[PDB]
Amino acid sequence: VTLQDVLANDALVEFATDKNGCRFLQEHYPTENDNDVHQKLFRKLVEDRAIFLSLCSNMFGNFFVQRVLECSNTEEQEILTEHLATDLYNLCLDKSACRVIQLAIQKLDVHLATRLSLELRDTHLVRLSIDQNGNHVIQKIVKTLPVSSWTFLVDFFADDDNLIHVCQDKYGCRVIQSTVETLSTDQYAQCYQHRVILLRSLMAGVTRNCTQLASNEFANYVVQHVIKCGDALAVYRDIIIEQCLLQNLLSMSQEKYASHVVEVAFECAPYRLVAEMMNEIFEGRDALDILLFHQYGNYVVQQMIQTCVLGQNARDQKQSEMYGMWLEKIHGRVMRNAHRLERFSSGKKIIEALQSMS
RNA sequence: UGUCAAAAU
Repeated sequence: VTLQDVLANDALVEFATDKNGCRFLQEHYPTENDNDVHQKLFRKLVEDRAIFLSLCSNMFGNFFVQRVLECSNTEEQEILTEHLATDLYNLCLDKSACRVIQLAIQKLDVHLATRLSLELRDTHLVRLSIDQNGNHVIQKIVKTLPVSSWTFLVDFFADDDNLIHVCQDKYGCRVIQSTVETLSTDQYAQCYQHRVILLRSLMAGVTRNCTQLASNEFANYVVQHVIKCGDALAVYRDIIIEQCLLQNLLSMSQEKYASHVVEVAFECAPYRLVAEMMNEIFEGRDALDILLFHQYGNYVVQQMIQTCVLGQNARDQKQSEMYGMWLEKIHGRVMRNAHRLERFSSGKKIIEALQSMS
């Protein structure tokens, strides 16, 4: 069998819907754009829009379409962009066609992929951001294309309700993370700070709603990302710590999901905010006794122990002395209630750590 | 002793 056989029999669909036939088409498809067999196969692919869009939706057919994307020049890409734009929203939600869309985002010329990105502006973006398939399309656009192709997403997520729904979703939290990273990893090389204004418009909702976001089963991760980020998002980290966590550390160390946020905050914060957090913990049966004997706050106590142990090895010796004070206070309270703590592993681990350091 | 943590052959 050869390709002239499938061109003469008009059987492109019948091999591309088969596994072995599509692998034959992929292995023998000519890569040079001026080959006649290349052009005849391309015409048979794109001459009927319904056939093309059904081949994009196929379990085995899509791959051949993806190979046609890898070999394509600008004239072929214009036709492909028009056919994809006619059904882009359902193509993004499909298990097979979304991979064609993602490869198109990587491989098309930037104005063509910009056109496809801006086609989605008036669709249902929450539904697209929370789908198992379309989330990856949104992330591919954000991490691939320049920002002017997707600032409508920053405007969309500037609304508070939209942010909460996407951030609290299993998949949309990943979308929020990728957008914050892309807008923060850059702006450093920029001279006019265009991306950090967009990042401030995005992070205003996060700081405005971060108590509910930190208490959530999926949005907590997003709240941990900012705090764990570093100097790129350090201002927003410090805003979250001074506004949300302070005067609420006793409550959220006891919650199932927000205790991870409190733990990450003890792990990654400046000394002033750490000192204010230790002030809140040691100055409310008081708060440290509650957190030693709690199913979630015990891990917060362990994190305080670890950030005092690694904290003592510091250049400024005043901060190191305060770290020693805090660790000595924790050590004294644990040796006061060691008898009961030994009953549960919650305490065995805490003691083992306090034993490691004498 | 604590989290549902990302879609094809």
